[PDB]
Amino acid sequence: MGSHHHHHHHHHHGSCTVSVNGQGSDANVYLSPVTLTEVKAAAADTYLKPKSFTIDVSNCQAADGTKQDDVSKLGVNWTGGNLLAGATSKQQGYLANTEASGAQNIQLVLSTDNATALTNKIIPGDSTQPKAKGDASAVADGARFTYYVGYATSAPTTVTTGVVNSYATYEITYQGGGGGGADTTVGGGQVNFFGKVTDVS
Repeated sequence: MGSHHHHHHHHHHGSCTVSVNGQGSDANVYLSPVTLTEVKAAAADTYLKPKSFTIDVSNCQAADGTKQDDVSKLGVNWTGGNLLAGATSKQQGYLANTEASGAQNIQLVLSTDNATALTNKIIPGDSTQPKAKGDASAVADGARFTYYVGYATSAPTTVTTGVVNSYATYEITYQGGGGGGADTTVGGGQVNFFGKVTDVS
């Protein structure tokens, strides 16, 4: 209780390394598939077989090139991506297709747990977004963050087949819930997704 109202300085940060799933700070990654029936038989906006992902972040330093100790204050924030046009509250957090010949009502999602509980889905523009939470042991002097992907759609009764390819964009931030309160951009990175249906026509 008390302290930290005068005689303090909390951050000075300039840059970091980020690495997605065994790539660099820019990453392509193949998505988890569905069967011809599993896509139409999945329920509207429900959970299914995700894919599990990690961001390694290192060399976290000042504008002066000096590397630091802030390994509990750090966390990922999602800035944007190829998001769903005309989305409603249930459909918020959804990634649309770049394939013109691909699937229509089928999207990707961002979430914290995903495998039985996808309903904790994440939106880039929303202040309710949780930051991903770093493991200081999993990197030499920085920390490692965790996230997931799965499907969603409003209408399985209107679902199409093919491919669905997309992307999301991120930044690294300081102490506070996502971008909430005072902040500084510690780093950032870029991840591209590549999904499809099995045995396609």
